[PDB]
Amino acid sequence: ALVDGFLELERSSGKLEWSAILQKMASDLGFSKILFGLLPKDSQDYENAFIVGNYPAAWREHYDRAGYARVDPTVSHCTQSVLPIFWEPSIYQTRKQHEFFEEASAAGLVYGLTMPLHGARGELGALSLSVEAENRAEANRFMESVLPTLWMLKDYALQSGAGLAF
Amino acid sequence: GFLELERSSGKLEWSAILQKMASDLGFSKILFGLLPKDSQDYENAFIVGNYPAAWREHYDRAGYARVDPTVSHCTQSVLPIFWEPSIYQTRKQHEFFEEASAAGLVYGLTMPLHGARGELGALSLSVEAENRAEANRFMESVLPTLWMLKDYALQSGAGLAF
Ligand SMILES: Cc1ccccc1C(=O)Oc1c(Br)cc(Br)cc1CNC(=O)c1ccccc1Cl
Ligand SMILES: Cc1ccccc1C(=O)Oc1c(Br)cc(Br)cc1CNC(=O)c1ccccc1Cl
Repeated sequence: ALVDGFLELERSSGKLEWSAILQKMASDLGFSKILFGLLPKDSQDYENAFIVGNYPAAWREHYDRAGYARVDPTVSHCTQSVLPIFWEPSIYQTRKQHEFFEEASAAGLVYGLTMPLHGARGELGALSLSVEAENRAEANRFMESVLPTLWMLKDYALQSGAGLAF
Repeated sequence: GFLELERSSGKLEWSAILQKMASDLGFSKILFGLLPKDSQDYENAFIVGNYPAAWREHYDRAGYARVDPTVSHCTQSVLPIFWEPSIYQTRKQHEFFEEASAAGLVYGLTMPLHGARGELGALSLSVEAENRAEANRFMESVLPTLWMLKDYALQSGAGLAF
């Protein structure tokens, strides 16, 4: 129930409740782990982004410490496009990106996609969602099956989330 | 049909592809409008589509971008705005609703466009129906597809425009 979810987000109070609702929307849809990240207009301060979700804490910590925002191919994608980027080995091209892939894989981030977020007031962000699957073909099958719902979800989360972050 | 949008060469072909996509989906007339980062020069926007020419000319001449409630909505939101009578609130907006309605833009919605490089825009789509309830039923039925379509149109259109 997408619209119901949105209304729940917009009747929530504080970051904890908002994050619980969003995570449950994603979980119900069939995704595993999620990260919603948002920066205000003109900011490139990734290490101080508004971050929501259930990525493993030690991974989030590692990412900040290693300055992976500068290497993560989804981040660079988000600066150039409003279209999703699917997590495939082909997006990891540089030597650093291969290292990144290995570390993200260890944290359970193998299959999934990232939806770039570009808000009405210049907010810049991402909604990333991982998928538990036995192979790429099955992960892609699931993602296709829910892509239209998720496409609406990312914009509802952006509109609501932007008000909470800022 | 985003690959068709990208395969295309020039505005004429792009416009024809987008219009067909909207028609095939069940919409009547469409407008894709786009401005570059920081611009509020609505009278010089990049505009694509099949809105009646006389209507587009009127909108520019009356400076309706100052009163159009979908324009204000786009500055504040990434979410659709359906063309409900309730959105036209001020005296000038009532007049706008009357004139737009005469142009065949009675039922429909506008999807705000916010590009990765700060582009600001709208994809507006009108629906022919016997009443608003019937139009609203149709729009809800194709909304997921449209929601994808607007982002594909934006990514491609931004390249074409700028
Ligand atoms: C805040 C922001 C703005 C614009 C674009 C991205 C972000 C953002 O939150 O980036 C981040 C930040 Br900070 C921290 C972390 Br942990 C993760 C991301 C986004 N990257 C991914 O979700 C991802 C995708 C594929 C494989 C591995 C990973 Cl880790
Ligand atoms: C360029 C732009 C940026 C941001 C938001 C909108 C635009 C844009 O193209 O606005 C315009 C411009 Br210029 C010209 C015209 Br003719 C129409 C619009 C958008 N408005 C509508 O489509 C509409 C909606 C409901 C009822 C009647 C109408 Cl006419």
